[PDB]
Amino acid sequence: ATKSVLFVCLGNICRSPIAEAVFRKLVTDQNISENWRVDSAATSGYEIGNPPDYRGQSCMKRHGIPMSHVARQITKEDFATFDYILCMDESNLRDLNRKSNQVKTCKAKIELLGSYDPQKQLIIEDPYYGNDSDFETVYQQCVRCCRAFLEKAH
Ligand SMILES: O=C(O)Cc1cccc2ccccc12
Repeated sequence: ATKSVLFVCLGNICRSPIAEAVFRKLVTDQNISENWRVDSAATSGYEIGNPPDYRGQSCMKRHGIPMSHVARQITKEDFATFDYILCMDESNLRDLNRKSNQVKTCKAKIELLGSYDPQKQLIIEDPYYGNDSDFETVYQQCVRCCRAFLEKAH
């Protein structure tokens, strides 16, 4: 059976496209991309249609992680179709839980991506107002969390 994961942040231009790209690389490396549906989306509509933040794209290039994405807003359908919805921070979690209670079918388990970190860094902090080093921190956290999630989901 196909497995599926949706990574979510507020705008779907910084953290969530990086998480999605990291995870897709991990499954592709293990020959199992065809067994996974992997995507990312936004809780809000501010950035719909936009490519990832140029600073995040630069970071991904440096690390050889394939990334190609158009920002989109989460839909009611996503709650019915995804097995996991993994978000970045407490604001995202509060918003997603609100949305989940407005649909009839919520198949998805909604969790913080950082709850999977073996190094126990719960929040993947928003790098929007940060610098290149903050994007690097986000990348490194995503690697740790995505590896652990792939290994064993909650
Ligand atoms: O943000 C809201 O509460 C309304 C709302 C906006 C956009 C997508 C949604 C998906 C599921 C449930 C509600 C949703």
